[PDB]
Order: sequence, then structure tokens, then C-alpha cells
Amino acid sequence: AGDTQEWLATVTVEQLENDPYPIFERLRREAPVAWIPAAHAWVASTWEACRTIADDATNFRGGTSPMHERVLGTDHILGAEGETHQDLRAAVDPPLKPRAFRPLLEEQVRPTVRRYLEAIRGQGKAELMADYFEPISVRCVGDVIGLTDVDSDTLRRWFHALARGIANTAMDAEGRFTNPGGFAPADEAGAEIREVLEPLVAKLSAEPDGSALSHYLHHGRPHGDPRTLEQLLPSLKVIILGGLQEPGHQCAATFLGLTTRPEQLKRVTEDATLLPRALTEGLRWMSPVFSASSRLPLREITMGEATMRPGQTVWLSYGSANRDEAVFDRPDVFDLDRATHPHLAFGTGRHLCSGSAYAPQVARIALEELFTAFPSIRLDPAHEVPVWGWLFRGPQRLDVLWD
Ligand code: HEM
Ligand SMILES: COc1cccc(OC)c1O
Ligand SMILES: [Mg+2]
Repeated sequence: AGDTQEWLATVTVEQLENDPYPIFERLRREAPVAWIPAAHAWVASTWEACRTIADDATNFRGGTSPMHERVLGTDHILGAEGETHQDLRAAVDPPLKPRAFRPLLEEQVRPTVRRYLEAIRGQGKAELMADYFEPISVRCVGDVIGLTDVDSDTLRRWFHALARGIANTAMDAEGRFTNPGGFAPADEAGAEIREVLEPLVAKLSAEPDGSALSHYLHHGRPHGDPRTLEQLLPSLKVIILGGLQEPGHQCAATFLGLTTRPEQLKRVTEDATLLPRALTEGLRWMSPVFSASSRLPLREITMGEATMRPGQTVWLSYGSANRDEAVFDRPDVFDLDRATHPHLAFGTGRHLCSGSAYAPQVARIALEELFTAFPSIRLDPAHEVPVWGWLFRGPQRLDVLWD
């Protein structure tokens, strides 16, 4: 145990961001829950540590951190419990259920996908993150969470700024931020978000219209007691971050994973019915919310060498859990035909991702149209694919060619 602690003292936030897999491989073997001094927080790395802490509503509550409070606000849906959590879920869940979104797939999602597809067609090359996956993700999600009138460039800037803020976790032994300037993008985005949402909230609070934000304010509420801006805003920032970022990362991770398996990529491009399985494997293989899910202990609780205390962040590395050798065979490989087993990329239990049904449908349509249009698509050998992050993880660029 002493060897493990000595090694953990050497781990930096930079190493976690740039080379997480060997770190989590060792943690799964030696410390299922471990204190990371560089991040002033615990991290759970095995499947069972993540699942147990995620699910156990008696000993753990929804997570938060000083980054969540700075970037999102204090009382966000991730941290909420009891009636407050059920009220926030009542606000945000209904539009994300299949009964609600099913018509929008062909009426809205596919036309949006095809608009971005048409813009890259004929080039024989693209950088799929900025040119395709991110605009699709932010537009298809933004259009269903009240942000139809925010352009894709702004939505992408917002999610990147908020995600950078959450990732700004370097802290000294006393828990003080060593890079407070890394919050400047999130502060700027937060002010812009509030300036967009505040007038809409004020208008729709008094004159509801059936739109997404109107439902967030009024659904499940007495007439005359709608939710207020501050009751919703931290949770809306949760969604602006992850709702907008994660689907593009699912697409990118699945695309990248497929390229590592040439025969599987070929099979998928010619049989779109395999896309749901590919997309599920993409989430397992490079979980977009790799470790940014979290819980807080409600009482002192010990797992192994980790004695966690109230108020301390326990990050759940679902991405490591999804790479756990005790659960999956050769988890480091993308395998379209992997033996069936659930994954934790959407979490589990009462905080299970509200978007877990909608996101795989956006990603399916995005990849269907891409592979139909460009069956010869491939990575450009003149570029490398930079992958980054341990809290939120995904490819930063996907330079491709096609014939
Ligand atoms: C493939 C894409 C996505 C992934 C991988 C993902 C992943 C996650 C994860 C890991 C959590 C935290 C679960 C936990 O702490 O146990 C979460 C929470 C949440 N996500 Fe998703 N997400 C995605 C897309 C979306 C979208 C598109 C939306 C909405 C438009 C959304 C809305 C939410 C909400 C509201 C929560 C909070 C649920 C709660 O705490 O009760 N997510 N997501
Ligand atoms: C810490 O921030 C987050 C963690 C997990 C999911 C999120 O958005 C859905 C999110 O915004
Ligand atoms: Mg230190």
C-alpha cells in the first residue's frame, strides 16, 4: 500500500489528462478507490467501486467539487437528492424520453445531420470534430433544450469553456486552485448563457408556450409556482456542458475505434444495422464522461485504504470501470463483436444520464449519413489523432480523407 501511495504522489493532472490509461490500469489493480493529491480528490477506478458508490444513495450523495460550484453553480442536478433531484428530473427528463423525441429524429435530427454533411461533401477531407460531429451534437441537442437561437459556434464555445472549467482541477495540498485563470472561459460563457436564458425565462415564466424551457419552468409545478432561474440555471449548465459535448465525443470515439478494426469498419459502413452495437462499444472503449461523474460521502466510509469523509469529491472513473479487466476481455481494444455486457458510460442508479436514450439516436443518425455518403472514409495518415482528458475524454481532431 505504501508503494501505491508513493507513486500517487508523483501523478500530475497533466499526466492524467494526457496518458490516463496506464494510471487507471494500476489503480484498478492496487487501489480501487484512491486519493489523487494533484486533484485534491478521490477517484474510483474499478467497476465495482464505481457502481457501488454511484448506486449507494444511503452512504453517498450526488457529487460536486469547487470546479462544479464555480462553473455550474452550487445546487445542480448532479449533486441533488431527494425531492429536489426528483423535481429537477421532472423538469429535464420528459423531452428526452423516446415517446417525446421519436418524431424529431426524422423531422429534425436527420435534416440537421445532412446539412452539415452537405457542407463537407466534395472536399475529400475534413476535420470531423469541428466540421461534423460537434456542430451536429450541439445543434441536435441545443435545439431541444431551449437554445435553437444560439448558433453552433457559440454552443461549441460554451461547452468547451465549461468543460475546461470542470477539468481545471489542479489544487495544492490545502485544496487551493493553482490555475484560477483557467476559469476565465467558463466565467465568460456563464455570463453569455445567463444573458440568453434570463429573458427567455422571464418571458416564459409569465407566458408559457410549450417549448422546452417553458416545460422546465412549469412542468410538475403549481400554477403560480414555476421554477425560478436560480433553481434551474446550474442544471441547465450541466446540460449545456455534457448534453452538447458528449454526443459528439460518442460519435468521435466510435469512429476512431472502428478505424482501429478495418474489417469491422468496413462491415459497419455497409450494414448500418450494426451502428447501435458499434456506438455502445465506442462508449465503453472511450467513455466520454471518463471520470467527471462524482459522488460525495454522506458519512465517513472506508473502501480499502481510502477513508472518505463528507465534503470530499469522489470522482467515478466510469471510463476505467469500462476498461476493467475483471469485467471485459481485452478491454483496451475496440471490438464491435465484444461479448455482451452493460457499461457505465451513462452512469447507473438514480443519477443515470437523463439523455441516455436520446444521445445514441443522434449519434446513430450522424454516423449513418457519414458512412452512406463516404464509404471510403479513413483517417488522414498525414495527421495524428490527439486524444485528451481524464475527466471528459475524447478526440480533439479527426482529420479524414475519402474518395
Ligand atoms: C453519449 C452522450 C452522453 C454521455 C456519455 C453522458 C454521460 C452522463 C453521465 C456519466 C452522467 C452522470 C451519471 C452519474 O453521475 O452516475 C450524466 C448525467 C446527466 N446527463 Fe448525460 N451524457 C450524454 C448525453 C446527454 C444528453 C444529450 C443530455 C441532455 C440533452 C444529458 C443529460 C444529462 C443529465 C440531465 C444528467 C444528470 C442526471 C442526474 O444527475 O440525475 N446527457 N450523463
Ligand atoms: C461535471 O459536469 C458533468 C458531469 C457529468 C455529466 C454532465 O453533463 C451531462 C456534466 O455537465
Ligand atoms: Mg501537489
